[PDB]
Amino acid sequence: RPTFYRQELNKTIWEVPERYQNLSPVGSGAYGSVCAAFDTKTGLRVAVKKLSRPFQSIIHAKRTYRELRLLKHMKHENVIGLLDVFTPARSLEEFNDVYLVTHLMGADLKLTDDHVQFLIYQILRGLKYIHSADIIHRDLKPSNLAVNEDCELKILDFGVATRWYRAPEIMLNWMHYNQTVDIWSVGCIMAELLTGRTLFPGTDHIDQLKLILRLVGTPGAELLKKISSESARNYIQSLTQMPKMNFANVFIGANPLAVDLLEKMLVLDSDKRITAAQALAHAYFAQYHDPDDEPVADPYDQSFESRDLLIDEWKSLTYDEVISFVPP
Ligand SMILES: Cc1ccc(NC(=O)c2ccnc(N3CCOCC3)c2)cc1-n1cnc2ccc(N3CCN(C)CC3)cc2c1=O
Repeated sequence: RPTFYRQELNKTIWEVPERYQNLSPVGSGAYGSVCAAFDTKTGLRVAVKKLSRPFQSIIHAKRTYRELRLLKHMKHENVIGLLDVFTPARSLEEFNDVYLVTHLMGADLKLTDDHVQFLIYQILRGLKYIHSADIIHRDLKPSNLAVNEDCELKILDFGVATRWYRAPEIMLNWMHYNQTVDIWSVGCIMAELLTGRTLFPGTDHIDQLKLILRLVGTPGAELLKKISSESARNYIQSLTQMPKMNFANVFIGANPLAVDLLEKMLVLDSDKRITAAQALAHAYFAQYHDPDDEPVADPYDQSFESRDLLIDEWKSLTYDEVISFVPP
């Protein structure tokens, strides 16, 4: 048991191991507030997140468990990993707080084409990894991507409007989806880095769809066959029909290989959209691609998602995961 010490900052008690020094508030993360700190063990800067009321209800309790399970699993250069997890509690009975420690993430995301190449390559390399364990991000956007001064990138979640980057199949719920919802988001981010402008800045779900269809065209007879929802089918067929634009005439003067890749990412049909692994092998990435250094994840059991448990049961499962943690 390490020695803990207490303090108050921003009208909240932080009780942390002596290992972590000089805590400094940096704002809110996903379901908690965050401080920067100094890790005396390595001499590096770290981010410490104290979760907000982790066990107040069933939903909070299961989302606390979800995040801890996920962070303990993800071990890859372009994805956030877990340095430490702790509680000041000495027993399950008095267990009420959870703190998660990671490396101190940098600032978030016109750029040079060489820069666009390296940043999109790193995002796809991280996505090949998470997708290989059937983990889907679902909220990829520039503010959820950390980049240091070396231009190294990690995918994370800090909890730009989300609707601007959302795949139509999960925003409107109109056909089956797969991991490629994240690929649509990547296409939207890449366009923005090439142009300096948000590609589809919609005001609501309806405006958003209107802006999308202006570029990709109204679904034809072949895609309409896969639209599960009758409401959505009627909607689509009632619009004034829009043709597909030539992307080359939209992204004027971009690298033609970039324009080709964008054409393969920004398709409405989820069965036809390029996957992360396929996109790594596209000619655009010739300078960076190495099929021997693009690893997959160990399998991830998420059978817990389908379970219906009491607050104290999620709490005991979370306690177990704190106890069983082993440092990298
Ligand atoms: C410490 C910590 C602990 C946990 C997490 N959790 C996740 O990143 C996360 C949660 C759920 N799913 C994730 N996946 C990523 C991979 O694809 C699948 C989904 C990631 C994040 C942090 N963290 C790290 N550094 C920060 C630096 C500054 C800041 N702040 C606050 C926000 N403002 C905007 C900038 C400075 C916050 C953090 C912050 O939260």
